[PDB]
Amino acid sequence: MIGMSEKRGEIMILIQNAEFELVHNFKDGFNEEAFKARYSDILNKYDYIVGDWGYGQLRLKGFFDDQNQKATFETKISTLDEYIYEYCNFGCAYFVLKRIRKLEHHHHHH
Repeated sequence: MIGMSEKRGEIMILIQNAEFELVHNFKDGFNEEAFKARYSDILNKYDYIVGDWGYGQLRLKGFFDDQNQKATFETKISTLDEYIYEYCNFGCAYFVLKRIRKLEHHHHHH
C-alpha cells in the first residue's frame, strides 16, 4: 500500500529519504540543486520547507502545519504571506515544498 494507488504527481522532490512536493513556485525561483544544497536534516521536522531568495542568499525556513484538516488548501500557510513580504517582497523569487506524510522510494532490498 506504499504509493497508495498514486497516479497523481507534479514536481516531487525526494531527498534524504524524505518525500517533498513543489506546491508553489514564483519567477522560477525553484532551483533543485540549490534547494538540496541548502537542505538540512533538521528541516525534515517542519513538514514544510519554504525557500526564498530574500537578501540574495537562498533561505530554507521551515514552518509548522498552518491549515486545519478541513482546509482544501492543504498547501497554504497563512503566516507565510507576511513572512515572504518581509524578505522576498514584490521583485523577488521564492518556492515552497511540502513534506509528504509518507515516503515512496522503491529500494530493492534483499
